Amino acid sequence: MTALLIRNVRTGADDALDILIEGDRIARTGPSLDAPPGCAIEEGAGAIALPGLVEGHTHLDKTHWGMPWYRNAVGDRIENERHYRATSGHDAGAASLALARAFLAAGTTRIRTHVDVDTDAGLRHLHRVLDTRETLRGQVEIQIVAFPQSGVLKRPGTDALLADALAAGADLLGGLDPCAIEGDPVKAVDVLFGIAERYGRGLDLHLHERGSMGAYSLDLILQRTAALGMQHKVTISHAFCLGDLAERERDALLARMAELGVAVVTTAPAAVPVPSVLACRAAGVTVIGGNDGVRDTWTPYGSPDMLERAMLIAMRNDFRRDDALEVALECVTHGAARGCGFDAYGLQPGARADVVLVDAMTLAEAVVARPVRRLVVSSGKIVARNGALV
Ligand SMILES: [Cl-]
Ligand SMILES: [Cl-]
Ligand SMILES: [Cl-]
Ligand SMILES: [Cl-]
Ligand SMILES: [Cl-]
Ligand SMILES: [Cl-]
Ligand SMILES: [Zn+2]
Ligand SMILES: [Zn+2]
Repeated sequence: MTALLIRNVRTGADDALDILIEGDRIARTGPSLDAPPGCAIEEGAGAIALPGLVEGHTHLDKTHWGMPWYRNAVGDRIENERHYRATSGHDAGAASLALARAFLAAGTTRIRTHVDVDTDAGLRHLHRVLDTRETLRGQVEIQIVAFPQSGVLKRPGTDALLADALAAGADLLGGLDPCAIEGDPVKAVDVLFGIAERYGRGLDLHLHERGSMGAYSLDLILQRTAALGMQHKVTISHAFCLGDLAERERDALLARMAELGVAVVTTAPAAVPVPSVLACRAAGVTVIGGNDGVRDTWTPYGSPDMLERAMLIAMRNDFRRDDALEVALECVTHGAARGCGFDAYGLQPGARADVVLVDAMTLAEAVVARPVRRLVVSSGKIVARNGALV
């Protein structure tokens, strides 16, 4: 069995310590640790040690990472994507693998990805991402959400396909906009929860609906979550309507989400209202950070650097204080892991030995400066140095 002693690192505002790793777990933390015989030594040189970063919401199947630049002349964005996939030979396999490897090189060791599951492609995108997940076993842990991007109710056979996706290895059921997309919100929520209940799985639902319509759909989702006892098994992604509502109605919904263990994903889009990270926090709602798309036919933006996403969340929420920047960093570390149900997380003994070293004086500096990951350790193995896989 292999041991790794990372000497002389800082977890933040605290004295420096060493981190002893054995197998895939953190074995010991503290100052001036003894070295087990034959243990490898890594000199941390006073760097900040971070737990493995977490991508709580992306779309690995859609990315053009590693491909030639996608020239965007979109006007109409759902029909553009479908035409691209039906006139190009896009391979969710090489793309998802390249992007997930870039995530790893930048210190992200846990990823929740949505994958399109629909009657245009069947399970083809799912199978490609499952291949990528198997290639990266022991290197990146990947949760897969089976996402009916173009809807369920109006597309015959989509319900059975989503069930097939869960049976084939998708971890979570996805879905979207029970009013705006599905047209029959009660039927849509009942169909989706029925499928997830059959496989005993959780759900992560895209909710773009604005204002009172979004609040209505959210209420329906939370009602069903409570009725089925699906505690800590439902995630709401985007949830823009929480930025539209009066504070009274907003906090009542957030209170219900906190009670049910429902987390919210924010990707901090700069041009639409977002849930206030501090309002969620004050209500007891866990906030998960995510990129959303990364260089696909929807968006040219996105990055495998989750420190950059933390920075963008902080900017979007008008954070300036150091402790507010640390709240944003929590959205791509402990908060994202808690919200997504990523277990054995952190830098304490017994946690999975995911360790990311960065040259920064403070956690707040690491958020805004995004220093290169000097070292990435994943499941106790050194996988990257100076931002590149070794
Ligand atoms: Cl298929
Ligand atoms: Cl602030
Ligand atoms: Cl920790
Ligand atoms: Cl600090
Ligand atoms: Cl740097
Ligand atoms: Cl990096
Ligand atoms: Zn989105
Ligand atoms: Zn999304």
